[PDB]
Amino acid sequence: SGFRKMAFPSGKVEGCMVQVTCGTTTLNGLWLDDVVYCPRHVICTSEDMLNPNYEDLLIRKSNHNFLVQAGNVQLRVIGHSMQNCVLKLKVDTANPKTPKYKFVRIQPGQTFSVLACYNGSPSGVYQCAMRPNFTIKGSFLNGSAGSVGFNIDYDCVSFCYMHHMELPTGVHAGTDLEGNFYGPFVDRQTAQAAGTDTTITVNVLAWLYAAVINGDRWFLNRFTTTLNDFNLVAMKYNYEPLTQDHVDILGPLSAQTGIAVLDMCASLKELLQNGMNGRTILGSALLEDEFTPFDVVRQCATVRLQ
Amino acid sequence: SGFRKMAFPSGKVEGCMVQVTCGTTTLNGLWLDDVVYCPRHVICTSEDMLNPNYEDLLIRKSNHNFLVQAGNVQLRVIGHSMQNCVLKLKVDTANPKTPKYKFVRIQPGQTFSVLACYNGSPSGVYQCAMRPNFTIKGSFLNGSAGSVGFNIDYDCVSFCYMHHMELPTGVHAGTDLEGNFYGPFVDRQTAQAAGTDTTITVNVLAWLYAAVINGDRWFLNRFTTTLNDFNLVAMKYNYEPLTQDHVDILGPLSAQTGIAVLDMCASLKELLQNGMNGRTILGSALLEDEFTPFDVVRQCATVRLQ
Ligand code: NA
Ligand code: NA
Repeated sequence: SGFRKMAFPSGKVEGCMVQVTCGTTTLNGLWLDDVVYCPRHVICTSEDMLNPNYEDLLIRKSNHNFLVQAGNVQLRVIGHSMQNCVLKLKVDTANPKTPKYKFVRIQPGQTFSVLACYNGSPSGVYQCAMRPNFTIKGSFLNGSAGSVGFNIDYDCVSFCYMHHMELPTGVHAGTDLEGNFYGPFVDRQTAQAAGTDTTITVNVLAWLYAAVINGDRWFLNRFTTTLNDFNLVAMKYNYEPLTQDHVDILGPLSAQTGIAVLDMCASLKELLQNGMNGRTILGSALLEDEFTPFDVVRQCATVRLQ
Repeated sequence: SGFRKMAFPSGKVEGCMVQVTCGTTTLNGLWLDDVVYCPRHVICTSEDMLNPNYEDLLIRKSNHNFLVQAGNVQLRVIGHSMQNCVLKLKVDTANPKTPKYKFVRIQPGQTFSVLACYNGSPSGVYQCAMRPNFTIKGSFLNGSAGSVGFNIDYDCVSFCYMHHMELPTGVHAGTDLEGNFYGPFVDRQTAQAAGTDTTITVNVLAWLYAAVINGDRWFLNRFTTTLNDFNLVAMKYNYEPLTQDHVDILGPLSAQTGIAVLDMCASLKELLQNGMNGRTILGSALLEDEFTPFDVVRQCATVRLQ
């Protein structure tokens, strides 16, 4: 059947993307109902990014200072609002292509689809994960601010991310659709420490469960370990600690196979201590931490009634 | 910054995805103008799949024997014709969401975006490359036939692939939108095998250039080798030879980096001889053959006006 990291079909999100222009700075905005959400720094000037006083800058701006465009049609702005680090532009027209949407804040280790846009036009879509240090290993160039991260559940598009900035390490940071930054970051061009980026342990365990189902099982031991002992070893090897919520997520895969979560944890604990030493798991010498138990269950090959 | 295997936005393709049902078997269909394209084995029963007489089966089929549904709306089939391995169903309505499009036959080593659909409804989008043996290492389940692969240039959607079946090895095969299969395969449940799967070397060279872009160069040498010598060494391993066209495609990468293409070839040549099996930490991270030079160029910052 094959395993592939998949983004959700972006057609619903592409219908809410508009161009927001302020001065000579143009970047993307999210048009839902009669509100357009965009990053704050559209109002910023070149010299005023080290420590912008956004509230003072916003007052000097007016409604006609913002140009919102959706294709050949231009949208008229009736008001501007600052919700944390996100600018809310009320327009005179509701988006007819507005889908059933809800705003969600995701936890580290979860995945979502990113629609990278430039000048208001969608350019590409990719799947990524929220790193434990609240960064994302995305692919963004200058002008990609305003791109949104999302997940589609049935018919409801659950928006969870908006891109703002790129850190010096090369990773990217942003806010939820309510303007609150993921992690201890601010939208200022000043030195900011992201913190150590640990490996998503729950996704690695799901990867190991996928390997066991597909036949890769050289790395298994009959031993079981306590959660405390595994968490101690995991942090010594820069693995994110395993919580009760992570174990609950791993429940379906552990039941589909015969391996208890702490049984698999003992296998991974000895894996970390000894290394892979020439052996490969699922065809790679490295482990995957951005493939979720959701992804494994939906894409795994099943038995065949003959 | 940041490199990610990105797929083209699937909105334009999403608007052409319909559900084609013949008897009890249901597949996906591509609705362009007043014609719906779908795999022809939709007319097959549970039997008639080991060795089908597609001409005989389709001659017995009637126009009302096909049920085409787009959302809740159901389209009437006014005509049916066979184009090689693909069924062309003329419907009573031209698709109003039809984009500017053309039918393209890709070459091995090139990439495109797959929109996986089930029951005519889009489910996920991922990027993949045509393997040297004309197979696809995709993620497909039963009922995914009719899913299409595409590339987007401006507003023109270049359809290049429609998924049909899965080989016992787990890889997938399909046809162009003209019904002609990619590879020596046929749409029959018979014993078929793909050719030797080799590494698309021009893509790994592009991957190495991206690693240089990210600031990692501790696996390069200052040596240069001729193309003929590299190809002999490369062909001894399971690597495809470099054509002059491949070098020309790699030219922009060399210009942006200052590393000669043959310089990078010698670096790869030395790595292979020293035992880069693709089974070590440095081999499994540097050996990626599904990231084209265009992807590296399209995700890089060019000359920067300061
Ligand atoms: Na164990
Ligand atoms: Na070299």
